[PDB]
Amino acid sequence: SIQAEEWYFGKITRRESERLLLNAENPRGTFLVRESETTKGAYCLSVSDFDNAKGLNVKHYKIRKLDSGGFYITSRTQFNSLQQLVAYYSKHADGLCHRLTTVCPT
Ligand SMILES: O=P(O)(O)[C@H](O)c1cccc2ccccc12
Repeated sequence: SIQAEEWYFGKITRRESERLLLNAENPRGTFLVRESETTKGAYCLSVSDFDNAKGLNVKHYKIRKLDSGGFYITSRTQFNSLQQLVAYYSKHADGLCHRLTTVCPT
């Protein structure tokens, strides 16, 4: 759980996530989950996007974790695990820049 997850990069900075995601070869939705730099207990979901307006770019979303157990970006849409959250957002874009597609290559 989490650390076993290949999309879990653990303790890497926001800048490092952008370095990895800003690769021209990455299609929209390339992603990774990492620790937040300053929000304790929260993780960050970093996602690549692309459009003709900005071109290749990166968005960061905070994944909150309750002691009650749930994981969520928006409190209205919660999951029993980080894994289920990733699987859901791989199917639904909802408010994200793109549905999660491919785990970010190192
Ligand atoms: O700096 P990170 O790691 O991206 C971090 O989780 C973060 C992202 C976006 C806004 C933030 C605001 C406050 C504290 C941390 C924040």
